[PDB]
Amino acid sequence: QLTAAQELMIQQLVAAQLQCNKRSFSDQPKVTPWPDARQQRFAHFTELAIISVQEIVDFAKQVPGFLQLGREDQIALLKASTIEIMLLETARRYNHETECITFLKDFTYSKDDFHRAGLQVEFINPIFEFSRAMRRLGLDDAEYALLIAINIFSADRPNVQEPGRVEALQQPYVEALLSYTRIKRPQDQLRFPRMLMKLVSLRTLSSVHSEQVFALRLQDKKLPPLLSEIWD
Amino acid sequence: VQLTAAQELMIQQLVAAQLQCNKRSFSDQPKVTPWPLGADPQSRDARQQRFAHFTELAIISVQEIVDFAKQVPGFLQLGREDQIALLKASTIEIMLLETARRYNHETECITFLKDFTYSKDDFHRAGLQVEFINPIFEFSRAMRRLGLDDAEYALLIAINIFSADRPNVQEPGRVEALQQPYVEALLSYTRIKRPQDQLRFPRMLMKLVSLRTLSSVHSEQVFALRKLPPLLSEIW
Ligand SMILES: CC(C)(O)c1cn(-c2ccc(-c3cccc(S(C)(=O)=O)c3)cc2)c(C(C)(C)c2ccccc2Cl)n1
Ligand SMILES: CC(C)(O)c1cn(-c2ccc(-c3cccc(S(C)(=O)=O)c3)cc2)c(C(C)(C)c2ccccc2Cl)n1
Repeated sequence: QLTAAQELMIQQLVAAQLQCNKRSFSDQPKVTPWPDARQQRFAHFTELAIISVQEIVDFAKQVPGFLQLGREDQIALLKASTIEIMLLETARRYNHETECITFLKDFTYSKDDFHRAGLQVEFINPIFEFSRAMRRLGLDDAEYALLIAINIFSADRPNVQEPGRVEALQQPYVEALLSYTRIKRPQDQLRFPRMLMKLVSLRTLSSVHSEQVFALRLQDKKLPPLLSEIWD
Repeated sequence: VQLTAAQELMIQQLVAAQLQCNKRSFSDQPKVTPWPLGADPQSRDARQQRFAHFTELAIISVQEIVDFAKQVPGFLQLGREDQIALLKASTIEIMLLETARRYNHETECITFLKDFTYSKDDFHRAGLQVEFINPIFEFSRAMRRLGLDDAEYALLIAINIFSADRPNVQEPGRVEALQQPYVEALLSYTRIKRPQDQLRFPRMLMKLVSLRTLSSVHSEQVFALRKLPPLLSEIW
């Protein structure tokens, strides 16, 4: 059974996830409308990424223990995980019946909509493959929030000054996930390792993204200062 | 809490295959270019000999990796194209895992084959990069603190071979299916090895995560090359 201390920690994760998502709903009319059609779509996805960076920063701040790390390590952790949390979050917002992704909470996008924005098949295909594989695991809101916390507290990230402290903070989240999964599916048991293995997939996805970041140097419109920095 | 007969025989099979692979490679010990000793410490010929020797040790590793894989239950069940795709993508991760297994924390030296022993500086003196030499040593030190045995390494290697997400895999569903008995067997083995820990298993599995980043950084593209970011600092 789950420990009361573990439940508290999870309750805080789910509340922060719900608060940050809700905070971004009001941005729906503020984003450039979906239809040069290609450029407008590219600028639309760009604005959506900017908002996602905000939610991630805002959520991480609410993760128990994140605020006790040094300021330099906090930023270093957030720099390397932003792409991976965006991917994790994309998967949570993926519907396999319609085969579509819900951004904000009304805005629906299909595989072809990303292709029509000038994004390469080299990157869009793995995104949808990852979303489908995540869907089969049947994660709930708590399981994603836990997985995102584990991802944030990665000690091997570049420019991390106190990796021992980062690693020690990841421990309760892995523990809570182990406990949470054992109660939800007592007869599976392979489900928990299958979740952790998705963190391995995320490493490759981030690496594929860094190679696809090259294709963006070709189009005349440059990425906003924020996005251009986090990704290159 | 005891291993199943299917688990015990597989682990034995895996450790047996791991042994005969290393065994066969020791025959090549006098065949490879000798490690230069007594030369001028600034010698070009010596640095080129050191380099050609490490190149040869890597060539032996590859053949050993292929021989071991062919003996992993289910690997030969896959199509030849997936077998190649899986081995192309995992070779470097297996080399690194195998290096950590051969690392000694008392001497701080790595044993290639079973006689040759090299320190951090020995890799530097062969002109190997050091962007990559330091990460090799720190991965080896991290793996030592997990205190893995030969069974746990063979199991982690099998789990690594069967990754559905590798480039050019045509049947990822089957690859992912074949990974499961090795994940199961590792869970049971760690459960019996350290019944009070329970975190040792997820920590082990987590080393595949950092291992995936180590591999990407070794083969990173010149067009994809990557202080505090000012804009992200402003958002806090
Ligand atoms: C290169 C370019 C145009 O600037 C760009 C931006 N994005 C993008 C990145 C992240 C997101 C996103 C992820 C999670 C949630 C949200 S949201 C709108 O707060 O619900 C948006 C949306 C789009 C993306 C794509 C679509 C490729 C992407 C989607 C999912 C995850 C990562 C990336 Cl890079 N490309
Ligand atoms: C490209 C270059 C310069 O020829 C090269 C080769 N290697 C290398 C690769 C693999 C190995 C190796 C790993 C495990 C076992 C063995 S063995 C069969 O016991 O000699 C060799 C040794 C050296 C390496 C280094 C030393 C950097 C390396 C070490 C460990 C893992 C990978 C690599 Cl690339 N660089």
